[PDB]
Order: sequence, then C-alpha cells, then structure tokens
Amino acid sequence: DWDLVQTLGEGAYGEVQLAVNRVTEEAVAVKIVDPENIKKEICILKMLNHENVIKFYGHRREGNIQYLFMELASGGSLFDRIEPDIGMPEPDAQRFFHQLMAGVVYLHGIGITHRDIKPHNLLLDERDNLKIADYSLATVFRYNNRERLLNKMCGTLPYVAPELLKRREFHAEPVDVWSCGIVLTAMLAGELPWDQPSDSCQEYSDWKEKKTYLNPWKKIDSAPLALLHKILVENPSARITIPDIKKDRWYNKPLKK
Ligand SMILES: Cc1nn(C)cc1Nc1nc(N)c2c(C#N)c(N3CCC[C@H]3C)n(C)c2n1
Ligand SMILES: [Cl-]
Ligand SMILES: [Cl-]
Repeated sequence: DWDLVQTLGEGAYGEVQLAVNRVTEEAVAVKIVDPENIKKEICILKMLNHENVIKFYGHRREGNIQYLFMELASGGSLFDRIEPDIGMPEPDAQRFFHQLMAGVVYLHGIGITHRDIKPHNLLLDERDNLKIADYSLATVFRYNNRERLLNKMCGTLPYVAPELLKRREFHAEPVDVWSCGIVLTAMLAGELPWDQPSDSCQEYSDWKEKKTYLNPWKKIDSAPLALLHKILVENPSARITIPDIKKDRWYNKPLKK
C-alpha cells in the first residue's frame, strides 16, 4: 500500500497527491477518483509515449474509488517558475515553449487534444524538461484520418480561445495553440492578459485594438510579441498553426542559458 504525504493540487476533474510506497519509499503522484470520464482518461493515458508528456504507470480500482499512478515531477510545475509581474528569463521561456510545442505536436499527431493547457498542467522533471499532464479533459479530435469538431465548452477562462465562447462547433488544434500563446504570455510577463477573450472584456478589446504599449505586452520584447500577435488571432482559421510557429523568428532565435 501507499502513504498519501500531501496534495499536489486539483485537476480539471479530481485530486492529485504525493504518495510514498510503504515498502519501497518510491514517491509517485496518484490521482484518486470517486465514470464514463475516468474510463476515457485512463485509455488516453495508455496511448501516451513522449518525453514532453507525463509518464503513466497504471491504475487500480476499489469500489467507490479509483487510483491513477503517474511519474512524480521532481521539478514541480511551470506555474511555480513564473515570478508574478516579472515572468522568467526569455531563454528559459523559449526552451519551455520549444518543449510545450514538441508535446502538443505529439498529442495532435495521435489525434488527441488536451483542452486545458496552462502552467498548472505543465510539470518539470529533475533536468527541467517540461511534461504535459492532466488528461482529465483530453479527447479524440481525429480518428481514421477524419477530423471531428468539438462542441463542448471546457478548460480555463483566461486560457480559452474566443471561438470556444462563441461557436457551437470549432476545430480542436487552434484552441490548444491559443492556450500555448497565453502560457507564453505568462512566462514572459508574469501576468495573464485578460479574464476571458470576450468583447465584454476591456483588456481583450485593447489587444484587438493593438494597444501593446499597455501591460502585459509592454513587458514583452518585440520578437516574442510578434509571435504572440500571430497566436492570439481571434479568427481560428487565420490563427498561426504549429508548423508556422516552428518558422517564427523568435522561435528560431539563439538565446543564452
Ligand atoms: C515534487 C513536486 N513538488 N510539487 C510541489 C509538485 C511536485 N510534482 C508533481 N508531480 C506530478 N506528477 C503532478 C501532477 C500530476 N499529474 C500535478 N497536478 C496537480 C493537479 C493537476 C496535475 C497536473 N501536480 C501538481 C504534480 N506535481
Ligand atoms: Cl501565471
Ligand atoms: Cl517548408
């Protein structure tokens, strides 16, 4: 059995605890759940094989409760590397963004959308490699080479793409690209640009009107800001795709550790 030493946090659907093995002292992260939902999460977790996606060990159920076993991320979360109102050194932000894109390209290539990318769900191993965690909202958007549109609102309001608040159905990939742009903003400014990307929200209107002399944008060097101008495009069909992010000037800029 296992000893639950502390809560690491709450996911989109449940709890996550630091569990220490009573016989081994091996420290792991365990998600303990009370349905159709967890059946789906486990199945997605089983598909995952990438250096920038969290390691799933396996699962155990006992009546009113089911247990999900994951690689403990010894570096904790990206959230804890963001200094409020400051962010982090631009070279650490670019490296983490390179790794986030590697993880998202992997997921999209196996037809999976994460749907809740934010710094809380991005963990760091002992060598500060980024791992995309929390598959509680993840779903299939491509099967047998056929795309299906999403038609369900979920995620986290400051990270969600505007089409998810406006369209009955929308493409999965541009939504995950948007959330990656808000994560890049967070890493470079230590502040979220808006509560939600709605015309009711003045900070979002100011961005559409290009007032980049306001915060958080004025904290952001012109090169990464140019990338953010192509990611945070309201119309998903005009938003930059990952293959063109890989071509961006800042994305390809050599920066010093
Ligand atoms: C060693 C360590 N110190 N601290 C403060 C955090 C860790 N390491 C760690 N390792 C994980 N494996 C997860 C994990 C998952 N899975 C998780 N989460 C919280 C709820 C959302 C989810 C991403 N969190 C927060 C995780 N934290
Ligand atoms: Cl933040
Ligand atoms: Cl090309």
